[PDB]
Amino acid sequence: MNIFEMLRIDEGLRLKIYKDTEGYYTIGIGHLLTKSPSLNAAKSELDKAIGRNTNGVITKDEAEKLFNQDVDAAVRGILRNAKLKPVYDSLDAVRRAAAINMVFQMGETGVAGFTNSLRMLQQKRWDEAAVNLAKSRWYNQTPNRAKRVITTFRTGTWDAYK
Repeated sequence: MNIFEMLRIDEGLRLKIYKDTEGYYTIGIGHLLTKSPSLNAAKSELDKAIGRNTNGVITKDEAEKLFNQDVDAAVRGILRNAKLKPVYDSLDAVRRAAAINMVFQMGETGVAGFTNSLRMLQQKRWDEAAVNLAKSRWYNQTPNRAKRVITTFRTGTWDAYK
């Protein structure tokens, strides 16, 4: 297991424009195109991201390319974030993947407002962190995915991913 494999399980792979769990136009491996309700706007964002006129359809290679960029972006965002960086740095490699997972899904502003969970994570109070993390819109809207990510923070193992 690793962050790529973990997010591939959580996000799936779809080669045509689809709506994510929040109803937002998405493609590939959880690559959010736009929060706009306009499919044409989404198609424009897609073409811009890929560098050609796609008409809402991409290849697996193209999907994996955006995915690599997105994982890269999520990590680089964490390291540029003054609230996230020290917590991330304090973590082991398995829990670091759980942190990337969260940022990938909800964006770094979203995650940085988990102030109390973040503190508990840095103090390595794993059971307490886990309980706090579940007290969230995140958990209620995507409980199965959240439970997997939380188990990863709680245990520092990949048990929730097999």
